Amino acid sequence: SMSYTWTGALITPCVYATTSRSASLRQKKVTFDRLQVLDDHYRDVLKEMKAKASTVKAKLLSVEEACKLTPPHSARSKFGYGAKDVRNLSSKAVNHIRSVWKDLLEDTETPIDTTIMAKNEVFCVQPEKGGRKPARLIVFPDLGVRVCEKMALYDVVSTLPQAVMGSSYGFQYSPGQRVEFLVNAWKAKKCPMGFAYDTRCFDSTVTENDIRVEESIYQCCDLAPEARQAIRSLTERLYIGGPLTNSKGQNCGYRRCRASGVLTTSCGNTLTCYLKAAAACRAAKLQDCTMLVCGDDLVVICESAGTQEDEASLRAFTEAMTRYSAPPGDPPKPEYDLELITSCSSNVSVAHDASGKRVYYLTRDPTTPLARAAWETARHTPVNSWLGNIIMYAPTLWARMILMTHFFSILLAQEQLEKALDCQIYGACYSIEPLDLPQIIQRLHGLSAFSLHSYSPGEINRVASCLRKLGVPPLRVWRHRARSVRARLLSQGGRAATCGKYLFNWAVRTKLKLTPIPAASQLDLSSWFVAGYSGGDIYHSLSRARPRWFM
Ligand SMILES: O=C(O)/C=C/c1ccc(NC(=O)C2(NC(=O)c3ccc4c(C5CCCCC5)c5n(c4c3)CC(=O)Nc3ccccc3-5)CCCC2)cc1
Repeated sequence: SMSYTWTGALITPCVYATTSRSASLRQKKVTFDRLQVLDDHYRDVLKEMKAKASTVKAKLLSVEEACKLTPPHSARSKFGYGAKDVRNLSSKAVNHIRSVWKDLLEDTETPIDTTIMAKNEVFCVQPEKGGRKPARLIVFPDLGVRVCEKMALYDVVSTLPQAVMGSSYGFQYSPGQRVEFLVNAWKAKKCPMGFAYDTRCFDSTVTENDIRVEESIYQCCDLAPEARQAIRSLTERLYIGGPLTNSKGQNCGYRRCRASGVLTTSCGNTLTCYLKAAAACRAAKLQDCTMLVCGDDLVVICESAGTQEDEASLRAFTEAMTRYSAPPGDPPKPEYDLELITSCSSNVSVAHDASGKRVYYLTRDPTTPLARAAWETARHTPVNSWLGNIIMYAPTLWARMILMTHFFSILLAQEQLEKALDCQIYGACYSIEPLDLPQIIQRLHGLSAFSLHSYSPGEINRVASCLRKLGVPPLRVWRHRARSVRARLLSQGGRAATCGKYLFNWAVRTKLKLTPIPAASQLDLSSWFVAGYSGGDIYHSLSRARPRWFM
């Protein structure tokens, strides 16, 4: 069947930002018929995944618990209420949610309406390698349906992927644990070979059978009878496909592939990618495979069989993936150094702690984080990618010297250090106070993230070249600015002094002895590196359990 069918109505609007103007180019790439042939390898992996899913017990969320997961600026319902009414448990919001739920239990077939929209994402215009990227498309149901998805499936999508995939499930790891996983897998092989597999338009490669196969896995959970019916009805009415409506309310067409804006997008994509990849590893006869899967993002670390044999087995792996309806964008390339593998737009790098001990860390090319931070500094944005980048890439030279220096001086100037901001962590929205950054970093990356030095020449040159390309002042200017930022933060005491002393310890001539922050343990990070929720409309406010008077 065709992934999409179009009426002809436009996808109307809601260095550079992507807009609805380029929607046509995206629509052309994502529209095609899918050819899928399954085999014994696929059926075997599937049964093994289901045997693991069978250990899961999922809870039905209450209306109140589902409403509390809703982002404050989540798109309003077409039924006379918004995200604020949902979060406040307004009678009108709650009544409509209960009627949407009742309708899921009673109606098993009528397709549910969705809105199709162009995503506005910032990228860096580089005329050296082609041109501009067309806008990505987002497909999502009404607010009432999104609350019902949480009730039926939040606990499933949060618990099931790790139980099924175990250590292969990428979203259970903090950046440091991901690095630890990849390094341990690499060191465990006699002669290691790794590769990243890039599926061309993954969401569009997802068939209605893949969506039913994914439901067959959810159905292995112990579920409340209403959760079991809601999952069944949501599968047939929403997940498998349905009609598309543009921002103007016009019939835009029809979808028979993965919706990017449903609660199950990340879980379904991870399970599907893993299933197809694990089966393709058997068909390719790859030896001692270790996989790391994050939605459509796949990395495979295996045992090398020789240079020519590795190239041959990768072409065979690709053939199997293609039969399973997952053909590649860029064909996969065998790598023999762990640092050369780009996965989830990131790579492993190593540095030293204050004692000369080696520390592995996750980094990436800083162009897109710097261009997005420049955009966010220029105009008010709903999400602060700069904050999420500081959190995820805290050990990096670029996040420490540039992002921390720039943003802490702006916050000092605006007197907004305590003002909570929204950022995305594995697709989920977190409301975080910049004053909590030292404690967050210590908890995720360890105390060493504040003492890292001996960065690699390759990483230093990538950062320096990027600063030059973007007209950003060089590293020595940042060191000078961080000294003043640090002195002003130290002068304020409390959490602000801790920001100065810990985040900017790299900036001083004579480096301080840093002891662990006592209040860091109080932070409730329980929901942090559990699962992926990209397009899942998930929100959390950072909380502190058991506060001591003196902190
Ligand atoms: O000794 C030497 O050899 C060099 C000395 C030297 C060179 C340039 C400066 N620049 C500045 O002072 C100013 N800009 C900056 O001090 C500046 C700060 C952050 C900047 C950023 C990002 C970096 C990440 C956080 C968000 C801001 C960008 N650009 C920045 C410029 C350059 C810019 O204007 N825009 C972009 C566009 C895309 C990406 C980055 C940038 C402020 C007043 C005058 C212009 C200062 C000193």
